[PDB]
Amino acid sequence: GSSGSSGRPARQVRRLEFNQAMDDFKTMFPNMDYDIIECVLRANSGAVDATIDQLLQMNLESGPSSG
Repeated sequence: GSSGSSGRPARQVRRLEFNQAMDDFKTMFPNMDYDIIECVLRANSGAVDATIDQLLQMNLESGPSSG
């Protein structure tokens, strides 16, 4: 029947990607350590967009900007 109740759909999968990420980071930052990479992953709480900027800067390090 379904009448009256009209809510929005909310699925539950949150597949997310960690294994792949690690690899990406492995290729993105070789100097990085599997412990570090992940550290960020967790430190940031599963967030590539973040985990990236993280290692990004890290690799950069107080220096020239370039661009």
